[PDB]
Parts: sequence; C-alpha cells; structure tokens
Amino acid sequence: HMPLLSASIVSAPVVTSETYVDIPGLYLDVAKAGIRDGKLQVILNVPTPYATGNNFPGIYFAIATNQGVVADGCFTYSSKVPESTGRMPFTLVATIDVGSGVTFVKGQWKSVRGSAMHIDSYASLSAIWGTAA
Amino acid sequence: HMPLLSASIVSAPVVTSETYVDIPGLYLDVAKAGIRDGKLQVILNVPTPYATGNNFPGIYFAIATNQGVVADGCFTYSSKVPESTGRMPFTLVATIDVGSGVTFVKGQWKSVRGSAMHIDSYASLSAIWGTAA
Amino acid sequence: HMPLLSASIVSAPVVTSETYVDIPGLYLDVAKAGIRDGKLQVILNVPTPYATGNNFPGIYFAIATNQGVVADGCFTYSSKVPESTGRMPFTLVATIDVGSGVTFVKGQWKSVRGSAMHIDSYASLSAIWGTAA
Ligand SMILES: C[C@@H]1O[C@H](C#Cc2ccc(C(C)(C)CN)cc2)[C@@H](O)[C@H](O)[C@@H]1O
Ligand SMILES: C[C@@H]1O[C@H](C#Cc2ccc(C(C)(C)CN)cc2)[C@@H](O)[C@H](O)[C@@H]1O
Ligand SMILES: C[C@@H]1O[C@H](C#Cc2ccc(C(C)(C)CN)cc2)[C@@H](O)[C@H](O)[C@@H]1O
Repeated sequence: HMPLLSASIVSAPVVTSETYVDIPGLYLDVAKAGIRDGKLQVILNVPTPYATGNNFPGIYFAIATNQGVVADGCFTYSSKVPESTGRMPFTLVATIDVGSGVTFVKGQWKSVRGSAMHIDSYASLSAIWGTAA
Repeated sequence: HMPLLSASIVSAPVVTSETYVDIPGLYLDVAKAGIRDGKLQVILNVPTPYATGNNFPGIYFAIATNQGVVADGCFTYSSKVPESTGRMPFTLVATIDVGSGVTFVKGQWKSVRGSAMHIDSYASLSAIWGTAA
Repeated sequence: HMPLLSASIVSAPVVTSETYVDIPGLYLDVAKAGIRDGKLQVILNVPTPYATGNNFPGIYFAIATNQGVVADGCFTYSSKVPESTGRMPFTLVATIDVGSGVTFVKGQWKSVRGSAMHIDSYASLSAIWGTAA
C-alpha cells in the first residue's frame, strides 16, 4: 500500500469543550487502507491555532485511536488575557503499533480553562506506515 | 532511490516582504532525484525564528512547489510591540502528489503586518517519498 | 528492519544547565537495531515544555549523536519575567547519514539565561530509516 497517509482541513468549528472532541476532517481510516499491523508514525500539525478566553487561554491537542488518546500536549499564553491572542504553532508526534487493535487515527482537542479553540486555516494529520516484515 | 530528502540552512537574509518569497537553501529538487510520481510527506521545520515590527509581528511560512503554495501558516506575538521578540518554533507538514506536475519543493515566507523576518540558526525542509507501487 | 524508531517519556527532571545534557528517555539505539548505514529523518517533539527564570526564559533543544549536536534551536518568552510561563510547543527535524559513524540519537537540552527547564508530559524522539539500496 502507499505508506504515506494524510488528511488536511482549512478550518474547523469554534469549539469550547471540557473533554477531548474530534477535530472534524483530521481522521485517517487505517483499516480502510488494509493496514492491520506494523507501526504508524503520526504527526498532528496545527501550525496556526489560537485560543480566546479570560484565564491564560490555550488548547490541549491529542492523537487518538479507536482505543483512546495515545499522546497529548498543549500551548498556553503567558498572560491572563493576552492583548491579542497570537497564533501558536503546535505539532505532536507519536508512533503507534497497528497490531494492538488500531483501525483509525484522529486529531482531538479540549479547552484550557474554558478557552474557545480556533483553527481557521491549514492543519493536517499525517502518518507513515512501517512494517518489520 | 533514497526515500529521504533534506535541505538545511544556518541562516537566511533578514527579509521584509508583502508576498511569499523563497527562503534561500530550503529547496528540494524532486525531478533531479528521478522522482516523477507517488507522494512526498514534506516538513518545513523553522525551530527558532523571530519577527520584529511595530504591529503584532509574525511570519507566514509556506510549502510551495513549481505549481505554487500547497500549505501555509503563521506564528504571531500576543503584544503590539513585544518587550523582546522571543523565538517562536514553527513546523508545517503537508503531503503532495508528485504525479500532479511537481518537480521541486521549497520553503517560503511573507511578513505579518510589515515584520522583518529572521532565521539566524538551523532550519530544514525534509521529505519522505512514498509510492503505491 | 522496522524502518520506524521511537522513544517517548511522560516527564523529565527539572534541569538548570549551561551545557547540553541528555533528556533521559529520549534516546534511540541505532547500532542495537542493526542500522549501520543509510539516512535517519529524526524528529524531536517536545509539545508542552516551559521554562522558569528571571531573564527572558527559554530552552535550547538539540538532536545529538555519539559525534555531537547535529541540529539545535530554542523557544524564548517575549517578557523578562512572564506573568505565567506558558507552554511553548517545540519540534526539531534533522536528517543524519548513519554511514558517518552514528550508533545512537538522543534529545538534549540547555538553559536559556539560567532557566529551569520543564518537561512534565508527553515528549518523543522519532526516526524513519531510509536507504539508497
Ligand atoms: C486572532 C488573530 O489572527 C490573525 C490572523 C491570521 C491569519 C491566519 C492564517 C493565515 C493563512 C495565510 C495561513 C491562511 N490564510 C493568514 C492570516 C493574526 O494575525 C493575529 O496575530 C491574531 O492571532
Ligand atoms: C531576538 C532574541 O534572540 C535571542 C537568541 C538567540 C539564539 C538563537 C539560536 C541559538 C542556537 C543555539 C540554536 C544557534 N546558535 C542560540 C541563541 C533570544 O535569546 C531572545 O529571546 C530573542 O529572541
Ligand atoms: C506552568 C503552567 O502549566 C500549566 C499546565 C499544564 C498541563 C500540561 C500538560 C497537560 C497534558 C494533558 C498534556 C498532560 N496531562 C495538562 C496540563 C499551564 O496550563 C499553564 O499555562 C502554565 O504553563
């Protein structure tokens, strides 16, 4: 199979969430590609996000499979209410064993301290497929 | 062919530009490597840039081919005139079909709100070649 | 061999250092995997670091082999003493010739202006192995 997988978006809804929720469009269907084992290096690339809020805003991002979150991180501003919420590039890299029950990979996000989360431009979820055989 | 491509620099000129312009040295010649089809996962990695200016400075970065920009994003500061313009790591990831007429990939940049753009250390443009055959 | 290598951590010690020192756990043993030539695309992904200090704090990060640093960069805050030291995602990408004497790859860090360096969540060092043969 093509060993490179990719999904990209030019925007997402403006979301406020206390729990991880799917970023629509950042989804790789691994099972649909016939990939049932080996490893995937997965990159979640959100180069131009921002967060608005009243209390040191930010966004948690995760890579999740059907089995749940495999990796996560966040950016946060260094002011309680920034003068202007600047664009804070974010990248997350994880390697996943597909033989462990993985059928899909997706990007998720969750609010820091009740922030509104913003993706209004290019963002991507990428994967490279490696096998030992 | 080697499926890993890479170009790196330790500096660029200080540029002010209203339009995307080439970051000298961040250029992959795909055609020269004999790669005429398949997909390239391309990473533009500018880990230590800064921007100076008078109006919430920042830099737009793009991945471009001979056919134009395929992906772009930016970082911006959260103050009109930051006390000190800190280093703002930036990464951009895109996957490109080479069979669509691609002969080269390059990194580009453009000013946010008339910023001077600064790369004065390591930066890289990387690609991994994948084929379905 | 599996062409994907990966090491990840959920925390590191709090370190103050004027010199590059190893981030424990971010280490790929290339020689142990039987990889004695070709190229490695290496990604150091520290999505959620922060630095505390008195003088525009930050962290230098490097990719190093047994032969020393191959690439480095940093993030820094734009205030002398930030109100709150926010999370500053950081990614570094380098491609390395393994035939040049490389047996391991590791992530390193060093203080900016006497900062305490913080990793208290997921971080990763990843590599994809490419050969021309
Ligand atoms: C919330 C504010 O958003 C503004 C923007 C933007 C913007 C994002 C993306 C683009 C692409 C070229 C990547 C897509 N067309 C272009 C403009 C910032 O300038 C401010 O600092 C601040 O964060
Ligand atoms: C504009 C100012 O630039 C200063 C720098 C730097 C600097 C960059 C790169 C390096 C490498 C090790 C990566 C290359 N040698 C070392 C020092 C910052 O400390 C300030 O916060 C601020 O942004
Ligand atoms: C120093 C302060 O650290 C705080 C944090 C955090 C935190 C980091 C990681 C997580 C994961 C979900 C990724 C891991 N569980 C969750 C909370 C920030 O909110 C402040 O802005 C500020 O930087």
